[PDB]
Amino acid sequence: IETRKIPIPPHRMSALKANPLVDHCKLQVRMNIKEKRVELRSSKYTVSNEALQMGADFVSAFAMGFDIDDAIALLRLDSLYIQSFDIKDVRQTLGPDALSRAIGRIAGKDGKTKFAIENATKTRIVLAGSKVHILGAFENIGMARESIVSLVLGAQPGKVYNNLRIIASRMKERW
RNA sequence: AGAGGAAGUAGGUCUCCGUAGGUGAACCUGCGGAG
Repeated sequence: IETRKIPIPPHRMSALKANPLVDHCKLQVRMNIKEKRVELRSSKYTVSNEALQMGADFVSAFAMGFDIDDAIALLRLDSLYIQSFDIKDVRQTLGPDALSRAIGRIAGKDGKTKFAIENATKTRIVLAGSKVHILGAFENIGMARESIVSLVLGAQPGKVYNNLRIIASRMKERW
């Protein structure tokens, strides 16, 4: 019998207040968004550390910013991953124009480039300041990561998007 | 004015907060801070 307790941010608190994981994984849960913790606990009906770990990754990813749709998608697909990238990782210039300009290049007006790479490379992204979070198969995740570091490197969205699309095609192809 | 003669050129998204107004709990818009 194992339990695991996860802390949350105060951002998504009403989304958590909206309403099942006991029915999902037969795994008993307590919650308190004032101590910012949630308690996953293995009962006699939960059978696997994989069920424990995937419920943990599920709740922590919904905390880290995605919604219930891609959350239960993470719950369903076992081959489906999340990753947390900081923009303070590998840095081309030492000037502190890093946050605003690079995330302007990346997200763009009305999230057009963001949603564009989401639809073009089959992944799902959330942007939270210095921390961005990729969700997908690990190929899509690493691909989105290279697109992110190139759009902070300084290539225009046109060229990085075109290369992104063509490698999306050659990645999707079986033969 | 004259018909002739002759020649030549054709780029800040999502969420949270603090605001001001709006139709008020909420909620929307505008502004300013955080992930």
